[PDB]
Amino acid sequence: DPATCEKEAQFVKQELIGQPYTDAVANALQSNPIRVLHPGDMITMEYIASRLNIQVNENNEIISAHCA
Amino acid sequence: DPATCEKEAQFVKQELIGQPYTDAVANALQSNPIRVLHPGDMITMEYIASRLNIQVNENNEIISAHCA
Repeated sequence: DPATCEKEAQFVKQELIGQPYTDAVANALQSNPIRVLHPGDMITMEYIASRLNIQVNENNEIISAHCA
Repeated sequence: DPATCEKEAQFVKQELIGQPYTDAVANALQSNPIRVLHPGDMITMEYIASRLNIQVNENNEIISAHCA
């Protein structure tokens, strides 16, 4: 659901920056699906408005989120 | 800078969805850098808070935007 994903991306970007992406975090998220993006991942550009992307750095710290 | 990026990504998500990404639209954006994401593009993920991504469909119609 694009509506929930956008809300959740906003929340991640506001409240979770710098924290480890954990099973607690994934379970607190109602978006589906969820994809974790890492530095150097090579992916094909698709567009799933309901998909929450959580961007992390090399140490699994959350740095951003967006829906696609 | 990230401030202008997030503002413009918001303007785009809010006002330009479905519109062709024309030179007139592109030239009006002040973000730097700006990257256009086309369907099926293979992208190596590296997060850059200042970069405005304009995602278009196969007809160059805007479907989304995010900073990364």
